[PDB]
Amino acid sequence: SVAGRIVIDDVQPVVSNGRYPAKAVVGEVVPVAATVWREGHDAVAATLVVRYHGTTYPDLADPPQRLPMSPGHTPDVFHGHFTPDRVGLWTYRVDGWGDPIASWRHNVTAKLDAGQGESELNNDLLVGARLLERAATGVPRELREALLEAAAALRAPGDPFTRAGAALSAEVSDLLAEYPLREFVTRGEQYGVWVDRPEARFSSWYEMFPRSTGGWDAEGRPVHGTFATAAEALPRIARMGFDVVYLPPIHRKGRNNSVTAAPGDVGSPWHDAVHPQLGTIEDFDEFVASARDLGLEVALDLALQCAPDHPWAREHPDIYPLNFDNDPAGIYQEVLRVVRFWISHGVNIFRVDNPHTKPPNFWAWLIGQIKNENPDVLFLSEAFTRPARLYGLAKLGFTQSYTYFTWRTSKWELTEFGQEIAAKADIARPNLFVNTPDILHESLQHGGPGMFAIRAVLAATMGPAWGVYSGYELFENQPVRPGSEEYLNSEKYELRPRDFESALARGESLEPFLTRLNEIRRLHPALRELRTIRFHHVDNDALLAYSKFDPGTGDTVLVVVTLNPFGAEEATLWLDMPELGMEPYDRFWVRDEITGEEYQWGQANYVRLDPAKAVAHVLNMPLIPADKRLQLLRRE
Amino acid sequence: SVAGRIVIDDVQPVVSNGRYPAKAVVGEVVPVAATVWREGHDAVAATLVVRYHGTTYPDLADPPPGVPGAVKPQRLPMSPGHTPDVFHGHFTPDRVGLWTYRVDGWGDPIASWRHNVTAKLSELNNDLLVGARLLERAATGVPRELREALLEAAAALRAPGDPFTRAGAALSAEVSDLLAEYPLREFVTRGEQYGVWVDRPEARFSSWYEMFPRSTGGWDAEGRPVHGTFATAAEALPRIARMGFDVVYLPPIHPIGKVHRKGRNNSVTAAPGDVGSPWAIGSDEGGHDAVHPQLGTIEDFDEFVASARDLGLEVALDLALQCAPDHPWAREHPEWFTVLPDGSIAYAENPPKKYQDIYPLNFDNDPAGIYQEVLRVVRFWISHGVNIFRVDNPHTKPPNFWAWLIGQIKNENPDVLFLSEAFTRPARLYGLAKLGFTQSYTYFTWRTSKWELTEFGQEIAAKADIARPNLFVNTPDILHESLQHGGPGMFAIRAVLAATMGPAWGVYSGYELFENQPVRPGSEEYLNSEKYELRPRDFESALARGESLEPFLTRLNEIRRLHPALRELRTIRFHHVDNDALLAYSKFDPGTGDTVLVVVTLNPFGAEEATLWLDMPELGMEPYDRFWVRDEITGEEYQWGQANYVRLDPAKAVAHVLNMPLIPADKRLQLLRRE
Ligand SMILES: OC[C@H]1O[C@H](O[C@H]2[C@H](O)[C@@H](O)[C@@H](O)O[C@@H]2CO)[C@H](O)[C@@H](O)[C@@H]1O
Repeated sequence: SVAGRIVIDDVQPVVSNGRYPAKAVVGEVVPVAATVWREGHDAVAATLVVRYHGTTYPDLADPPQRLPMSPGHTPDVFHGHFTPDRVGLWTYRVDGWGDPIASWRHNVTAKLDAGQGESELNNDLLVGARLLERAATGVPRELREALLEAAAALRAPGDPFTRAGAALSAEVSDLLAEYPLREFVTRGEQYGVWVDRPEARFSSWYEMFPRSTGGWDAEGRPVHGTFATAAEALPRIARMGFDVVYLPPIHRKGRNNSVTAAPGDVGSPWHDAVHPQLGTIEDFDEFVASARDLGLEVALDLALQCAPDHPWAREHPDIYPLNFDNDPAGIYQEVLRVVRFWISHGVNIFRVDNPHTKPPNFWAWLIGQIKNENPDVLFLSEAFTRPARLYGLAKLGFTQSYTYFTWRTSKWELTEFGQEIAAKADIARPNLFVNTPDILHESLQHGGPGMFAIRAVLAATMGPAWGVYSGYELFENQPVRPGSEEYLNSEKYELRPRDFESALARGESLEPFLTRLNEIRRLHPALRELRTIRFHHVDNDALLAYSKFDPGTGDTVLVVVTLNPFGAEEATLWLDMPELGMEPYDRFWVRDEITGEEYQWGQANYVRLDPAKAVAHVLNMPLIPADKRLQLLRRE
Repeated sequence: SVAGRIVIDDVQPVVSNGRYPAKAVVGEVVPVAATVWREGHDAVAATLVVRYHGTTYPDLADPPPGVPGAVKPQRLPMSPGHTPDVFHGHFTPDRVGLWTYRVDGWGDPIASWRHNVTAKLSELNNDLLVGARLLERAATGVPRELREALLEAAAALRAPGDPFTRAGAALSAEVSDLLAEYPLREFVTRGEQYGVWVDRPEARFSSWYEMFPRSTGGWDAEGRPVHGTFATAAEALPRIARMGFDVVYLPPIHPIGKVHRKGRNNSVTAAPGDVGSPWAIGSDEGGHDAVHPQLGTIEDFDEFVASARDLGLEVALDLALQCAPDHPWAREHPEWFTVLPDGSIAYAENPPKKYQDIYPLNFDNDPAGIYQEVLRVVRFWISHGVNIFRVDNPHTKPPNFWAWLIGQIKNENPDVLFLSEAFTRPARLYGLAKLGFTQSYTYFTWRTSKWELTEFGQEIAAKADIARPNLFVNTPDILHESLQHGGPGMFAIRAVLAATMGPAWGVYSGYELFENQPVRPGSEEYLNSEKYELRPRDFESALARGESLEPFLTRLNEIRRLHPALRELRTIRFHHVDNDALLAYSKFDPGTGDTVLVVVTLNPFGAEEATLWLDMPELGMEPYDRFWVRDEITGEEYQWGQANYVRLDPAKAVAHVLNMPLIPADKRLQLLRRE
């Protein structure tokens, strides 16, 4: 936000006055917006100055393209955009300037229309000549003639419409777009945007315990799985459309959180070594390779705690939390070594467990030290903490963040949530996990199969990043103690194998539905975007309705979802017609990616959802028109 | 907003990321707020660092090349609020100039330990020594008197003698208080330094009266008006003083141009002997540093200013930067004008307003030149005792110009104040305010509905850090259709709205006389405007006959003077009242705790009753509390609760200005709070 002959103000995207960069992915249309003004009726304009700086990640805590900007409905507010083409730091700046030809074009096309004579139009014409002559200076010598001829024409004697003809022409208009006469160019402030690989914003996660991939012996007793049986587990997870496979720690406490373990109990998985029963570093290397061949990524948990008997407890003075204060340099250097080790082992995704319990400046340093060395490493923060810290950690450079989504159950909670996630889109990318081996929500506990499908739609559509724990597809809703948020017989304390193949064959698996959800996502680029979520009024406290669009392709999707998993719910859906790139009186066609149903729709549309037939409607909304798709993206 | 071992974020008051300072006046309690956090359950705290830099006004915008011109750090505590991780502070600047606040964030180890050593509800525990270790450290930060408290406390928990209750000293009140004044601060993260330009109180709180000196002349025995002087104008002042207005604003007192002189009722050609527009500054007699010959001399004016000072009034001159075709600059410096190809100076305009009698100045051709001359002119009147300027459509002149001029003036003399008459888009309006314009003219004149006024009042309180408004009930160019049809009731309604809502309010003469005559039907311009003819008024007669708002405007000013609440802007809270043509709002002083509540009808014809719903904790109370009130309009007392029945007869009185129960000290500051 600057002040000169031209004033530039309230520029976006600015993050905490500029202490941190904005978040983006390669291919994302980043909308920019600034308040630009000057004196009098005189014309003003703005240029968006975008520059790439490479893959140099900045340390966030103490331990050239010239693109045009168009004005909008909101006076004195100009809007711009850009689509970064590679991972790295890009910087936008807003150049403000007076537009004398724009002014002249208007103030003279007015008089010459409509319909004044050569006498009263003589002066403005001769000034227009002075401008084209001035503008010509900015045009390379080989392209000038057009302008000079045009200028000499206005000063030649005759009829206003004939004189102004050349200056008003297309040839000139185009040429002036490429080389404009920009007066009093005021340079705005430089602002950063860290651009990440698309998997940072759009990715479907599947959490799986490798030890539970074991199966059973002919007797019925479970087998402790290896990286090999886990590698065998992968193709259905691949076939379900998940692209990230998150494993809990691969490095006492007994069955169902009991303080003393019975001999032969598995123990809780929660630093540069693999579990002997799982395999070797070589076995894991093979596991990672197997995942890559299926087009899957591996995500490891980076939990920074020690069991009382850890090598660090003895060497560098059921869990011990680490102390970052006594020997900062020491711990800082070892964590970095550990993380680098797995990066070297083909792991480019880390799920940082409870970051809010560890120093903010630590994360910043670690996130930075890694990202400079290799910018493709991504970090997800499992911070279920106050919003200050949650978003605070995201600003620090955490790629994605775990959200309040599981406790957002009501229509109103969900709208407030969806709206908030779209608002904080520049500072945080959310990961909506339907639940975790730590979180079994009371809604799912009583709602049954319908509930599981409802939540999966909500997460998969609303969240560009969504996740499922192993077993969600088998409707795992049995809670340990009544009212507890923990699972009965948690996979964390025992070998929990599952015959998914059987469930599917019997028809007791959400496995096919989760696939459709991922197919829909893959097909619809609108489900990738976050900022474009808009809610639409559906009159029924049990139904929820929201849209989304891709500013690049114009793809539009509308979701209509029941929150009652037992009985059917009907209502009238009222569409914000221009929001979807239309007029209120317009009528269009829609395809339901769920049922395959096709219908003519208007502003007001009757809707009915039977949780026996399908919990939601994922409509294929008419493609947003090019000119309307940037207007719709707009900030102010 | 910073990042370190402690994170400081979403700090307020920040203006355009810090490009411009926040607005304040001496005695104003400035609330500060920040989001401060750290890791885990460990204790965090914040310190507000206030530093004075003197009366050095900063240049806020990049000026053109060639254009020349010319302590004891407070550490104040920040308490947390209802909103987690948000700390709140405040400060009252005692001396006019630049002030800078910073938010220091830090870990509180004793706070942590205090909590962690409870635990007491037991043994074995010899962290009762890490506590001793802390108090011993903390003691270093305490002056060698009152450090004893801490040493005794530490030595106590270091003593083996008896239970873990030897730590009672460390946990004590005496210690807790002492540690508030001199805390043990870990990992002190210094936040961003943010400016606040503190002005003299007349910048925020002042009542203006606009008067044309030429119109103070009176009539001859034949009925024809007489052209007034600075002497007759000096005579018209005491009633303006008696009405409680402290600022007397005069339109240009400069020789009006003879060339292209506009005649009666905006007629393009003037009849012989027509007065002409005061805003067409400059004839053969003089320019912008000269007085109108018919008004008097520089000496006459000096006497006029002195007369105003003796009545406790201060003069506000109009700073209009245009020239009549016959101005001294038009002959001497045609490089300050936009000479068209045909060799003529461009005629002045402001869509839909055309000004055939003026030439607008050109700031681009010779920037250094014009910049230096405007300064000279403004300095001239400052030297003549004028410390207030009512700037004419500043939005028509360069932004960087204003910034440079306001700066160049305030460095030399920080007491000079500038009011922007910018009726333009909000971007530019507030934009100019951020640039350093002391007060701004508002959309107030067209905010008629209950909705419009609540949306307005709320907006003015929101933009309070970047702009101080001046609510003028009417101007010699603004005669609103509300006033044209509403009759005397309307006049009173608007005056209440302006005087209460706006810490700065204004009245243009003839208003106390209910002048509703508009030139053309539906036009906002006055029939027979004072700008083109000598419009004298016998105020004394009207008062006597019974057609003067003169006594009511005085009560409004008395009320204002008595109530420090009607000075503060940010504290405007609207209270729900069922009638849609009735409005209710509060205001409080964060220093004195004074509370005022206004209940005003917008229907000037018939009476309006309704049930008033109070946001009880906002008046520093609980919902089932029941208090007493004293109307400043009626004088008497009434029993009021959370819900109160109200009735307003515009025949009896258009509004109720209640003297609400004084807000309790501890509650005062929570009602001020930002987040
Ligand atoms: O040429 C002088 C010009 O003066 C008046 O215009 C004033 C306006 O009335 C005031 O409100 C002031 O703040 O701005 C204008 C300055 O030009 C007359 O209205 C106008 O006809 C006349 O030409």
